[PDB]
Amino acid sequence: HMNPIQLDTLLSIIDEGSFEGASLALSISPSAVSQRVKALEHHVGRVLVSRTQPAKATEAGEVLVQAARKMVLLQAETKAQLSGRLAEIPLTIAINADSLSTWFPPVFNEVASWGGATLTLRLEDEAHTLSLLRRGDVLGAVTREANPVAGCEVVELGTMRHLAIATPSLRDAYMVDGKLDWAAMPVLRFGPDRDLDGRVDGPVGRRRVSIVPSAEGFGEAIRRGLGWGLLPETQAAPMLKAGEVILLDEIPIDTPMYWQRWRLESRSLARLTDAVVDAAIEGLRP
Amino acid sequence: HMNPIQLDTLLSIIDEGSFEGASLALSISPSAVSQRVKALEHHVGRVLVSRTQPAKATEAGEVLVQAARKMVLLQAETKAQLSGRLAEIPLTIAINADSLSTWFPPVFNEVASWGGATLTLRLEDEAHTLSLLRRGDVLGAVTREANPVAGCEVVELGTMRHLAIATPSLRDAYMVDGKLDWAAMPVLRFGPDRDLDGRVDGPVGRRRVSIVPSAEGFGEAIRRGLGWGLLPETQAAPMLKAGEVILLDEIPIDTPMYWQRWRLESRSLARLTDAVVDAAIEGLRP
Repeated sequence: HMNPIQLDTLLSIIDEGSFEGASLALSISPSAVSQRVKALEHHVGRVLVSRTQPAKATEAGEVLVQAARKMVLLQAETKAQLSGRLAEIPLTIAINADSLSTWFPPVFNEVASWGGATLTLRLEDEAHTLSLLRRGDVLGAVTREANPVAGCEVVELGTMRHLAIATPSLRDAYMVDGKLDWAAMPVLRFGPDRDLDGRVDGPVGRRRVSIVPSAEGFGEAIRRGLGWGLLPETQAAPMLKAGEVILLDEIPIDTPMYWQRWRLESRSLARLTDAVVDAAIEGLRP
Repeated sequence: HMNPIQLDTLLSIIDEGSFEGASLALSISPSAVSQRVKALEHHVGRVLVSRTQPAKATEAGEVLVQAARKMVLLQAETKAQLSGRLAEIPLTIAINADSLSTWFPPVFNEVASWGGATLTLRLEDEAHTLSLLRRGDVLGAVTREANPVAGCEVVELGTMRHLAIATPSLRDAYMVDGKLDWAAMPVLRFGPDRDLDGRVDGPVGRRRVSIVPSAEGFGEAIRRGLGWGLLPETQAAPMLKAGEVILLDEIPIDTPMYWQRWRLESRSLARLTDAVVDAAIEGLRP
């Protein structure tokens, strides 16, 4: 079995940033910190934390750290139950901009109605999102990844549909001899050539790109002719209804979405999951 | 936090039905059971279990029992998660290009024969190699450094010998009055003036340098006359045997080599070390 005192020490090293920080935080000698790490590492057979500052968990160490933060969540829920007061637990979530700007906001209502829980939303790309989940820096995440990261369970939420849209004037500007010049048409991007697959055959030259790093500004730039773009049908629907933009393409792009959460008998985590799933049921496709 | 040992004792009392049942189940005295319960109760401020039989949890005690069963499930799942992640995680080594291109590859055979083990090799100069070891970013390292870095143990692997070689034509091209113009002779380098020490006396002029950042391409450039260079005798032996290059110099340069690994009771690391030592025995000089 794994010594829970030693797990606490590893977590303290990480939370405090160094071995000395864990020493001061835990009121134990530096030798005790070192001895506890040595023992835990010898139990696992791997180095668990970097000897630099700020202290970082290794790949093997991330497992234990994630586990330690799970135990912290159980302890808080337990203390809250005995206490006779609403839990007041901070929930940290990784989410993508497209989910946050379309179907997710109804979750805010649900969380608000609880005791005094708080949300910390992190907007992350796919790779960092999974890393946050792995090391325990978030307890849940909305993601395109279907395979569960270690320590987590996965739930399918439904499918997000993107439409290829542009203003009629912009499309007409890049019509050439009755054929649309996809490569030459300025395009919108959320940040710094897959999007032309099956739209252009030969090699694609350089492309004109505008970058607008917010879901709503991204939609506004498309809406206003700065470029075409792939926009979630939820965002695009009103512009299409208003005739502000048109479909460049009858072929939608569908992206399955998943909710990944710590595997833990957590009543907060169960509750948050229900809220997210219910929102995705109401706002995503089968 | 609540002492998890005490939570186990409370859980055992309920699961076993009496204080004496928890005693035998836990291999502790009835006094030890009582001490833990009383301690847990005063930490909480509530009576947790009846001292009658069968033991019944109070309202607060039902909470801690529920929590204890949650923590038991987490502990078992964590142990299973770590075990599976360790299998997936590659052992990380820092090595220099000269070892990787000569005596090291036989290590691959040994690792391949294990379960489904993986290696991550990092090609590093001497300085970054030792820092990677120090900080825990690699578990082992091939190094010229003989003194053990903190957290690691050292083993001598043997000696690497370098030869100064060139094509016959290149040497003859820079023979003048029977004396070789070392400074004027183009040289090969692995990347961006020690190498002429004991070959030229006074201050050295400019030098003609080609850079080829691969061990094998480095050898090819020498083999093909682009410049002379210091080449591991392992690599140079075939070219010398074929008469493609010659020795510019009977003075070899010998560099003792060492294997440094983190001190950990790991059978994985022990196996890797043995494989490395054995490969070094076959491809380095005593």
